[PDB]
Amino acid sequence: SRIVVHTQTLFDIVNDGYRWRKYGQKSVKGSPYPRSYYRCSSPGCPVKKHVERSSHDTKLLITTYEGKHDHDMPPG
Ligand SMILES: [Zn+2]
Repeated sequence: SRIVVHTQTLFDIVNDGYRWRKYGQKSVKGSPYPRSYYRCSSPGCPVKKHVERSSHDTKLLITTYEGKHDHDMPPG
C-alpha cells in the first residue's frame, strides 16, 4: 500500500522507529540531493520506502512508503 510522510528537518535521515537498508539512489529534478531507496531491514518484511528533500519547501523531507510491515517496530 502507499503512504506519504513529510518531516520538517534539516537532517537527511528521519528516525521513524523502523530500521532500513539503503539499496540505491536516483537523481531528483529540481533538488541538489538524490532520492534514496530503502527496504525494511526486518527479515521477510515487504516494506520499502524512498526519501527525498522537497524542492517546493526545502525544509521538508518527503518519505514515500509502500507495503505493510509484518512485524512490530523493532526493539532498541
Ligand atoms: Zn518491516
